[PDB]
Amino acid sequence: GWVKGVMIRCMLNIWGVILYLRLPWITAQAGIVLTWIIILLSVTVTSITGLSISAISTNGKVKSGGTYFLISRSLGPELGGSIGLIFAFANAVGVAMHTVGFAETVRDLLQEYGAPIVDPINDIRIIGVVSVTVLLAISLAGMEWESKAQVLFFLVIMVSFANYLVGTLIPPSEDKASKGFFSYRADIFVQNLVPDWRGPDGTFFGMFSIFFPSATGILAGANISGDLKDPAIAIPKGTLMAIFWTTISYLAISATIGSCVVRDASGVLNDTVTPGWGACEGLACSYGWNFTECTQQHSCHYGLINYYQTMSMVSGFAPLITAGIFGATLSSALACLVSAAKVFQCLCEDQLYPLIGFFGKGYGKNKEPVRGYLLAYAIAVAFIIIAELNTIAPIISNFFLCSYALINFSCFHASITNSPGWRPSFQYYNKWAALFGAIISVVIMFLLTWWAALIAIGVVLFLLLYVIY
Amino acid sequence: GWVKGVMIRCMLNIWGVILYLRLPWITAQAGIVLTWIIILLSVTVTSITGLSISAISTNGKVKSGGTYFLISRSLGPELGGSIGLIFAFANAVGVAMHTVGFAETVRDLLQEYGAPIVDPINDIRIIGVVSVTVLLAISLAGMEWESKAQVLFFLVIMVSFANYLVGTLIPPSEDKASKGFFSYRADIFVQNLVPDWRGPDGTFFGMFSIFFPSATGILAGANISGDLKDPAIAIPKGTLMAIFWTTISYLAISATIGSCVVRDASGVLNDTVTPGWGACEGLACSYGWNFTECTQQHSCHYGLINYYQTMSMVSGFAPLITAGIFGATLSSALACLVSAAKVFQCLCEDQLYPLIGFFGKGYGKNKEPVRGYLLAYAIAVAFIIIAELNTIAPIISNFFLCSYALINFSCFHASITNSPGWRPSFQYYNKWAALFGAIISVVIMFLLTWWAALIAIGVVLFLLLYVIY
Ligand SMILES: CCCCCCCC/C=C/CCCCCCCC(=O)O[C@@H](COC(=O)CCCCCCCCCCCCCCC)COP(=O)([O-])OCC[N+](C)(C)C
Ligand SMILES: CCCCCCCC/C=C/CCCCCCCC(=O)O[C@@H](COC(=O)CCCCCCCCCCCCCCC)COP(=O)([O-])OCC[N+](C)(C)C
Ligand SMILES: CCCCCCCC/C=C\CCCCCCCC(=O)O[C@@H](COC(=O)CCCCCCCCCCCCCCC)COP(=O)([O-])OCC[N+](C)(C)C
Ligand SMILES: CCCCCCCC/C=C\CCCCCCCC(=O)O[C@@H](COC(=O)CCCCCCCCCCCCCCC)COP(=O)([O-])OCC[N+](C)(C)C
Ligand SMILES: CCCCCCCC/C=C\CCCCCCCC(=O)O[C@@H](COC(=O)CCCCCCCCCCCCCCC)COP(=O)([O-])OCC[N+](C)(C)C
Ligand SMILES: CCCCCCCC/C=C\CCCCCCCC(=O)O[C@@H](COC(=O)CCCCCCCCCCCCCCC)COP(=O)([O-])OCC[N+](C)(C)C
Ligand SMILES: CCCCCCCC/C=C\CCCCCCCC(=O)O[C@@H](COC(=O)CCCCCCCCCCCCCCC)COP(=O)([O-])OCC[N+](C)(C)C
Ligand SMILES: CC(C)CCC[C@@H](C)[C@H]1CC[C@H]2[C@@H]3CC=C4C[C@@H](OC(=O)CCC(=O)O)CC[C@]4(C)[C@H]3CC[C@]12C
Ligand SMILES: CC(C)CCC[C@@H](C)[C@H]1CC[C@H]2[C@@H]3CC=C4C[C@@H](OC(=O)CCC(=O)O)CC[C@]4(C)[C@H]3CC[C@]12C
Ligand SMILES: CCCCCCCCCCCCCCCCCCOC[C@@H](O)COP(=O)(O)OCC[N+](C)(C)C
Ligand SMILES: CCCCCCCCCCCCCCCCCCOC[C@@H](O)COP(=O)(O)OCC[N+](C)(C)C
Ligand SMILES: CCCCCCCCCCCCCCCCCCOC[C@@H](O)COP(=O)(O)OCC[N+](C)(C)C
Ligand SMILES: CCCCCCCCCCCCCCCCCCOC[C@@H](O)COP(=O)(O)OCC[N+](C)(C)C
Ligand SMILES: *[C@@H]1O[C@H](CO)[C@@H](O[C@@H]2O[C@H](CO)[C@@H](O)[C@H](O)[C@H]2NC(C)=O)[C@H](O)[C@H]1NC(C)=O
Ligand SMILES: *[C@@H]1O[C@H](CO)[C@@H](O[C@@H]2O[C@H](CO)[C@@H](O)[C@H](O)[C@H]2NC(C)=O)[C@H](O)[C@H]1NC(C)=O
Ligand SMILES: [Cl-]
Ligand SMILES: [Cl-]
Ligand SMILES: [Cl-]
Ligand SMILES: [Cl-]
Ligand code: NA
Ligand code: NA
Ligand code: NA
Ligand code: NA
Repeated sequence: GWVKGVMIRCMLNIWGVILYLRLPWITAQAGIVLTWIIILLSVTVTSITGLSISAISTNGKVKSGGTYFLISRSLGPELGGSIGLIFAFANAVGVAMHTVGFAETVRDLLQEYGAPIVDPINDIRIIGVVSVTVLLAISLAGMEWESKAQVLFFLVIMVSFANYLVGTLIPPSEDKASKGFFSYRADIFVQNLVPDWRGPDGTFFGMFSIFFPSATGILAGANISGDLKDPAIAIPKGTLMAIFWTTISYLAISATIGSCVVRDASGVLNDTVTPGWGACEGLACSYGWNFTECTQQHSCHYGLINYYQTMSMVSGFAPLITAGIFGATLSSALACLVSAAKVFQCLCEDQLYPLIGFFGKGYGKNKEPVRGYLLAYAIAVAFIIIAELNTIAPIISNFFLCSYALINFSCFHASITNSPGWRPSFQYYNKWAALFGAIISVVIMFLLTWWAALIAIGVVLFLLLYVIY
Repeated sequence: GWVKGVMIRCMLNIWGVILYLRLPWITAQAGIVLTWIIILLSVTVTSITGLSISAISTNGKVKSGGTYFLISRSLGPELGGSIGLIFAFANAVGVAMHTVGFAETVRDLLQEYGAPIVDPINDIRIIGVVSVTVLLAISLAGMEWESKAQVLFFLVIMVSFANYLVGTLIPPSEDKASKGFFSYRADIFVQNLVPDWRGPDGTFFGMFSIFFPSATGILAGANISGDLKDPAIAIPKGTLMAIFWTTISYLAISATIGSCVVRDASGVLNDTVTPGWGACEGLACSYGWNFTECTQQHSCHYGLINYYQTMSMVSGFAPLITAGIFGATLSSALACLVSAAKVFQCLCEDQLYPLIGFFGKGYGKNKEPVRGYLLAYAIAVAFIIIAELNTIAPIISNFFLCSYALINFSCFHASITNSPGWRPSFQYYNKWAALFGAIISVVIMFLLTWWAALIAIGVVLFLLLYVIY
């Protein structure tokens, strides 16, 4: 069908690490208004790309084809090959991002039980490489039950959302109030409406580059093609509904975490305001909490802007949100891993590039891209060695923005030149909308960082001109 | 011929304002080694572009001449039309830069002799507007004295160079020693071999963006291909010889000004060393001068890094170098203005763009582009309103780097796709050298500043795709 076929597995790929780990932090540094602006600006790009993908899907009656097959048969081989290569690399790095998020969650779990391995960052590296190896092992042999693991992942994420909302509704406990979360309060909402840039990554585009991986994952709907009853109707509805619902979830979580947790807090339970005259400051002082020492000293360990795991603390039952993080990360990383490998294998089936034709060999009876799986695993491990979401996320934002700009401009190019095999039937496709989407995607790509955007653009130009020549 | 027709024409357009006003200051902030590296890196781009230009001039046989005509007939309507518009805009801004340099020289002359008009920056604006109006009046009516003007300008620049080199060897007087000039000394050479990096523009690429317009002007030989004797053998040798000799002049001036003047000095003549047990701190102490007061407070008025007219101070007779600055700036500004107007008119006569076609008609009997002259004058005035050379220069570096990258990549594209017309006979043209030149030009363009490079590439892509579609 369309619901479970497209929208449920597009949500599972869109929801990932930044939903649970960095969205509260983005809402802390930027304002609620600025976080909403970031979310809507990412969703504009992803929705224009979704319209382009819907136009691609409703083009002809292409059967049994992945993302690369659809794009390269509806559009030209010159643009299709570059789109496939950039998309495969972006998914390979997204594997590293989601594995790093899962490893960070496991490392925090280990720390809370007081059993760390070596040290914060190296523990993340070890857990991430072990996780990604287990992910590769599952992807190679044992993916038959991923059709039933999808329901478990979706139900786990739903339970995590419900638990977070229920815990947010609960009035504060002493420990939670000490950690910064009191409750829905107008004063905290007004305080968090305005930006507060507090680090090296504190900037509007610095937070856009970290958030934007939250919006990617719409092309996961494209590679379903061939397992759908009616792609021309299933693909657009599923993709656009998933984009809309994940956008609603991001906005709701941002506006609800910005209205109940203060930016600065100290995990010390003694900071409860002592009776007397006092010189206590801060918004929390009105709720009996004197977090004055850490706020001025800039040595706070908790709060929205300091604690990277505030959704877990706020929720009524912390392990449920940890399970939700595990489900979201292991769904998104697996989807990216088995998307990059399949796109790369299909691309290597087409003798379009000189050196990448070795990775196009299948293994077993399902012709699975074992060589592509190993290359994606190697790239994922290499980017995992970084072991920092705030550094890996800007790379993935750059490469997914490049892929989306490429898709939008390729659709525009096919429309404006009146390509022989480009007669999309999607009602809401406009070539000028696609051009606007590609232009804004490139502008944002250069705005996040200029050198990586230039590298991606140069790679795209090299591939496109090589196929042209 | 090739000497006066081509090489001297390219000489007078390459030699400009940065040679007299900012090269000693670039040598002060970046040191002699990095200034030479900047000069050689700019000359690499300009010589690789000159090889492509020489290949264009030897391709087929064109009798009418003109930069845009040659490039478009040898390379195609799309690439040729993009080049003929970016180059025209770059030449229009070059008029603003050279007029601003002339206005700055006149403002300094007014300050030293007489009284200023309104304000040191507003005086630059007023003098620049008046001088560019006079240049426009000369261009519209009175363009028959050009051979005499070329001879006078070349002779005055030769006299300025000779007088500077003669006064540099002269042992320093009390005033010159106070201002920081101590003839030739190894200690000053060693001290100035290393960077200083003061001010907001202290940067390797910040200095490259200001120096680079000193290397542009290599397209003056191709402008008169029709009016030559044998372009296929005159344009290449003339362009390459002009590039080589101007490179030699820049390297020599940088090396001798680095080894003569200290970075920090005070115009006060009382700053001679007192005969006692003092606390003298600078290198000039060994030469008998005490510049500690301003050097420690960063309030020195003179020196290599503080005085923009130290080249005139060092020389034997300042008025000769003032005349040399006037000649160089006026020759370069006139060449840029007439080249922009003539390229724009020829581009507009070929109906490749919708609205520019209005600036395509000539006036009088020789069909001068009066509308093109007025548009170039308007752009020049708009950029003159910015009365800072260090602000206009990075813009011209960006646009001339874009033009040179476009020419190089257009030649490479015509070579690789085996274009029909494209059959260059130049012995030293290689398509891979052109590709390297285009790539490094784009990389440098983005390294100077990323947003202006992005705007230039966006305009280039817009024009190219408009002609393609
Ligand atoms: C893309 C962005 C930069 C990054 C580039 C990354 C790649 C760089 C490396 C490139 C060299 C690639 C290998 C060449 C050697 C192997 C042969 C081969 O590949 O086939 C062909 C090359 O293949 C191509 O077409 C490459 C095209 C690169 C385009 C780069 C454009 C940069 C524009 C920047 C400015 C844009 C405009 C700016 C305007 C302001 C060559 O075939 P051949 O050998 O000629 O055939 C026989 C002839 N011969 C043997 C006698 C010679
Ligand atoms: C690697 C990942 C990223 C890849 C993509 C990277 C970005 C690539 C972006 C490329 C953008 C290229 C835009 C120009 C070329 C297409 C439009 C055009 O001008 O041709 C058209 C002329 O149209 C006009 O000239 C009138 C003005 C409207 C169109 C141009 C607006 C955008 C201008 C530039 C703005 C962007 C400047 C910066 C970007 C260059 C020809 O067709 P038409 O006559 O319009 O026909 C109308 C048909 N209709 C009647 C059905 C409507
Ligand atoms: C979904 C669309 C995208 C956007 C959605 C964004 C939606 C949310 C956006 C913003 C919510 C944030 C604004 C309200 C918070 C600040 C104001 C406030 O509430 O203050 C009051 C509490 O309010 C309550 O008791 C309940 C409030 C929230 C109920 C649940 C929120 C929706 C949860 C469902 C998830 C969302 C729905 C999804 C459902 C599918 C308390 O005020 P005070 O300061 O204590 O009073 C002062 C008195 N004193 C001074 C005397 C002490
Ligand atoms: C096959 C083709 C491509 C593959 C090539 C791979 C090349 C591999 C090379 C490098 C790969 C690794 C990059 C460096 C990692 C740097 C990390 C870093 O911190 O950088 C820092 C700087 O860094 C730079 O600014 C330099 C950027 C390098 C140029 C990229 C060349 C490739 C373009 C391809 C061709 C294009 C053609 C275009 C066509 C239209 C960021 O710092 P900043 O912000 O500058 O700091 C200023 C601070 N301030 C302002 C506050 C004072
Ligand atoms: C084709 C050209 C290729 C080259 C281009 C670049 C060429 C120019 C490049 C470099 C030349 C300039 C830099 C080196 C010399 C100054 C630095 C120095 O070392 O000071 C020393 C040398 O000083 C002199 O040599 C003075 C006499 C010649 C000065 C230069 C004349 C013009 C050179 C260009 C003419 C035009 C060239 C082009 C014509 C077309 C003096 O120091 P000292 O204190 O006396 O030493 C005492 C040491 N002790 C105290 C320990 C005992
Ligand atoms: C393909 C060819 C056509 C298209 C080309 C691509 C289009 C764009 C082409 C060129 C634009 C490139 C960027 C320009 C702005 C740079 C920033 C700047 O210098 O601001 C200056 C504004 O100076 C003033 O005081 C007001 C006068 C500004 C006149 C120029 C405005 C642009 C108009 C003509 C351009 C459009 C002409 C369009 C013609 C069709 C002030 O300087 P600052 O940086 O703020 O401060 C620096 C420190 N400082 C204070 C000491 C100085
Ligand atoms: C057809 C038309 C196309 C052209 C449209 C014209 C648009 C005209 C819009 C603006 C022109 C006028 C001047 C703009 C700003 C000047 C002021 C300034 O100093 O900016 C500041 C930066 O901020 C930016 O980065 C601006 C970036 C957006 C401009 C590029 C968008 C246009 C791209 C085109 C589309 C391409 C798609 C194609 C790619 C393949 C300078 O800051 P910095 O120092 O440099 O940054 C670091 C500063 N720091 C010191 C704090 C660290
Ligand atoms: C980063 C941001 C600034 C991106 C900017 C995108 C623009 C370059 C695009 C977006 C929508 C485009 C427009 C969409 C619709 C049209 C109408 C079109 O005219 C038609 O022939 C059909 C419509 C009509 O009848 O006018 C001409 C192109 C134009 C103006 C397009 C010009 C280019 C626009 C403004
Ligand atoms: C001093 C340095 C730092 C200046 C900048 C480097 C250039 C001098 C280099 C960089 C890339 C080089 C080019 C890269 C590739 C080629 C292809 C090469 O092709 C051939 O050999 C063609 C003849 C044949 O072998 O059949 C000729 C040299 C050339 C143009 C190179 C010439 C020298 C270039 C421009
Ligand atoms: C906050 C910073 C960003 C602010 C943007 C605000 C929020 C945007 C969130 C994204 C929504 C953007 C979606 C894309 C909108 C532009 C895209 C608009 O949709 C394209 C339109 O073409 C669709 O309509 P058609 O082209 O066919 O014409 C209509 C067909 N009917 C109606 C005749 C049947
Ligand atoms: C703030 C915490 C974030 C939580 C806020 C946002 C809520 C998260 C977003 C989740 C929104 C919900 C997504 C789930 C899908 C909603 C959107 C549903 O999509 C359309 C359905 O009608 C299709 O479903 P079915 O054909 O299965 O019919 C269902 C009815 N029967 C068949 C079972 C009887
Ligand atoms: C100080 C560092 C300097 C860096 C600058 C280097 C600058 C560029 C190289 C410089 C000097 C050039 C040396 C001499 C001038 C070129 C001299 C070589 O060119 C002779 C030209 O007339 C024509 O080239 P050809 O003679 O090979 O053939 C012409 C075309 N037809 C007849 C076959 C059709
Ligand atoms: C096949 C193509 C492959 C790539 C080819 C070449 C790649 C090598 C290029 C990298 C060399 C550059 C290394 C970067 C050096 C350190 C890079 C340090 O970054 C500084 C520059 O990005 C910016 O300089 P500015 O911002 O000062 O310029 C003027 C703007 N202001 C003054 C107004 C602020
Ligand atoms: C709340 O706690 C803060 C912690 O800084 C108190 O601030 C300090 O108070 C003591 C005096 O009793 C001294 O350390 C200084 O007066 C303050 N130092 C700093 C670092 O601010 C504050 O007095 C407390 N206010 C109450 C009682 O609510
Ligand atoms: C070189 O100049 C410095 C700076 O003026 C002199 O050092 C100062 O000497 C006078 C008188 O002793 C006082 O202003 C201070 O004691 C010194 N420092 C400053 C910052 O002024 C130094 O004496 C001079 N050396 C000479 C003339 O040989
Ligand atoms: Cl995510
Ligand atoms: Cl995606
Ligand atoms: Cl110059
Ligand atoms: Cl030039
Ligand atoms: Na995602
Ligand atoms: Na997920
Ligand atoms: Na010049
Ligand atoms: Na000149």
